[PDB]
Amino acid sequence: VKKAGPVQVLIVKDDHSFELDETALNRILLSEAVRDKEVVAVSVAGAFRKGKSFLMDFMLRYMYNQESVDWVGDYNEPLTGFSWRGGSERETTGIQIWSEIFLINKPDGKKVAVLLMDTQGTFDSQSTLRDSATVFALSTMISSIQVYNLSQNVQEDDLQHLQLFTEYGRLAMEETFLKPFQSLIFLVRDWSFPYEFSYGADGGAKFLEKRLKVSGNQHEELQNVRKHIHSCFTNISCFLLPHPGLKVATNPNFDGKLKEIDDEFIKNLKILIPWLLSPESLDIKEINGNKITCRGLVEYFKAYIKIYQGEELPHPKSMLQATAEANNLAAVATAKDTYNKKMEEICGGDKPFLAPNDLQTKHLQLKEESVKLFRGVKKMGGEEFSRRYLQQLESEIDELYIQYIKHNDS
Ligand SMILES: Nc1nc2c(ncn2[C@@H]2O[C@H](COP(=O)(O)OP(=O)(O)O)[C@@H](O)[C@H]2O)c(=O)[nH]1
Ligand SMILES: [Mg+2]
Repeated sequence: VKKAGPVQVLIVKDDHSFELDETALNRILLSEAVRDKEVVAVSVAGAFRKGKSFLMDFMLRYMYNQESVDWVGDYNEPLTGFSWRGGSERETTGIQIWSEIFLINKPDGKKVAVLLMDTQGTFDSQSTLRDSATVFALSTMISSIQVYNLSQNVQEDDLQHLQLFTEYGRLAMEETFLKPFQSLIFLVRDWSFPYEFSYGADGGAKFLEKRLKVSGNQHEELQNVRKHIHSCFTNISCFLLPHPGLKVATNPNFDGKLKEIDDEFIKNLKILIPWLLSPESLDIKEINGNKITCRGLVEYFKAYIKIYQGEELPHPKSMLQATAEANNLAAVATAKDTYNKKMEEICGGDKPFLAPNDLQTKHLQLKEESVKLFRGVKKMGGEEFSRRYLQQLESEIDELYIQYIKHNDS
């Protein structure tokens, strides 16, 4: 009673709560016509306004029209037909699936159910990071190709976010000799240095090599991005997509003829889409080595959500917070150290059991000297932030002093 279209299946409300739409999820992947078929699950995932819907709009044009030279459409007429682009576009965090599941014939002769999802999150604060990261983990767990839609390059935060949500994924799942996830494509959206690396998969491949080999190693432990990434996915690639031109770029709801999109962009879109979605390359989802059915998929999805709802996912700590904290603990540690070294320098060892009166005055002297030491030193927090650490130093020195009176009363 309604055309085919995009439907919200997972959303994160202001409550920071994850709202799963069971009946919507059921009505779509528990249709008898599909419920028992092996499912290929393709996901485009990224921040808001990164061009995902536009890309998936062409994906639909292909999925609906397996015919030569039309799948892209008529060079002289606008884009038309089914669309993920809804108009009054709210920024939201979650997953949309295309309501129409496609049945497609493989080279083997299998009839697979092809599932298309949009995976979206916002990254504007350490609070929304947690939510996006768990929405991206769920997406990647439930999909067989995760096309990670990035904008100009692969920035440090892009990789950090990728590790963080694969990390979240690993938590909710039991470890095996197999890799936790299948495919991952770094899709770079507005590549503008073709003279360095080419538009496309050849060129992308090369670029991702250089990027991953830097950092290089990070972050601090020997958990460097390349190893981490490669140990999570079975296949990793990267496509370099050109800029679509100013009309597409500055026009929300673009609606001009195909001809007004940049020619190099259409040309590469023409190879990218089938590169991902052609019957040959279509790739059946599997978990623990076993191919999944649309129904199987639904049960894992409900299941995975259950787990994350039960236990708490680690809250991310920002770089600025982390490095400030560290800078202050070092001040704290330096000052404690100096206090301690001098306290045994003075009072052993038992040395001369000292009048609790005399030991105390040596303690106050030394505490003051190391508290004075604790200020004067450059610290990132700002006074209000470092005050807490100053308490820390006093709290700890006192405790380190209580031990020193025992050793003395001997
Ligand atoms: N610069 C650039 N803009 C794009 C691209 N694809 C779409 N756009 C435009 O960017 C805006 C956001 O597009 P949209 O697909 O709705 O972004 P989404 O929220 O990630 O789905 C729209 O004006 C699009 O016409 C692209 O590859 N590069
Ligand atoms: Mg969108």
